[PDB]
Amino acid sequence: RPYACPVESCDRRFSDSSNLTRHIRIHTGQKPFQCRICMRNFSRSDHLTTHIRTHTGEKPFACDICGRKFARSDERKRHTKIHL
DNA sequence: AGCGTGGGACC
DNA sequence: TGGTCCCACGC
Ligand SMILES: [Zn+2]
Ligand SMILES: [Zn+2]
Ligand SMILES: [Zn+2]
Repeated sequence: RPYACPVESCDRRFSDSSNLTRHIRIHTGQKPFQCRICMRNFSRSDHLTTHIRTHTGEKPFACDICGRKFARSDERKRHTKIHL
């Protein structure tokens, strides 16, 4: 991996450039995105998008078997396996 | 179940 | 740069 985190004793190498800057926000504690509803700060925009659904109750991901809806894709993925 | 949060890969 | 899905780990 071309990109390396220059923060002391942190051995993380990333391949994508944007992923390095994303990872750097962990060490710097920077949180560029805020939630308009609860005013909480997040390090990432994609986590903010899914966080907002905890307020609005929006669930765009439905299980193909029973039709149960979830706010995030991974929750639906983890759910679908129960029907096995 | 609910959801913060990090990583790969992508546009 | 600035996001934007998919997905895994943690409690
Ligand atoms: Zn680092
Ligand atoms: Zn909020
Ligand atoms: Zn189901």
